[PDB]
Amino acid sequence: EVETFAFQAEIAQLMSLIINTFYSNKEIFLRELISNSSDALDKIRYESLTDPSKLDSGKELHINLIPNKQDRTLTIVDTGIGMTKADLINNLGTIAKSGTKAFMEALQAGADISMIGQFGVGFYSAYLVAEKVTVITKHNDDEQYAWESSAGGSFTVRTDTGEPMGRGTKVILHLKEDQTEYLEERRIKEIVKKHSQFIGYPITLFVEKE
Ligand SMILES: NC(=O)c1ccc(O)cc1O
Ligand SMILES: [Cl-]
Repeated sequence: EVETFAFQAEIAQLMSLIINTFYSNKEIFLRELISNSSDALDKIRYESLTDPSKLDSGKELHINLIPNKQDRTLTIVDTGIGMTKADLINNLGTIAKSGTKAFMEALQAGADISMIGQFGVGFYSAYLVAEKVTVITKHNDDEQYAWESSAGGSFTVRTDTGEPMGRGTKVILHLKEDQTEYLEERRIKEIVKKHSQFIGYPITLFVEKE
């Protein structure tokens, strides 16, 4: 069924800082998540160079952006390497304790929240715009898992019996009520063009039934 875990104290503090700090430039969350997708896609590509069978779970390396105004969700889907259960529990495959230290040492040496990705913890920028984040992931040779957190110091992990993914990671942002601009096609397109114009994988922005 469902396992509930406490965030490490430093990660809880990172999340509080992101949620509570007054900071208007919230759109960098999308750059940060697309960058994490690109890094995951680079990892499966590198493994495939010496073991082509690594791509038996899907040959196409890409990123989909899926807005849903009914559900108030923005979903970022990649076909990258995915995460094991251990990776999910260990801060979504990050060195988040040491990265959070460096980041907060930078925020005192002048830096701003937009530089979060330089510290390896850009996933947590999702909480600039999301009240809840759900991560569905599938790594070769492991099962499909669902991570979830509304912050407040805990996350859950369960085996996902939802729609099978093949391989990769899906980040489902349940947007805050005042952050629905990130479901509008023109706003998403503007952000991708501004901050993600050189990413080396196709980024397909899905459209909705009007
Ligand atoms: N390593 C991963 O699978 C991964 C983690 C976080 C994220 O936002 C995207 C990802 O592909
Ligand atoms: Cl660490």
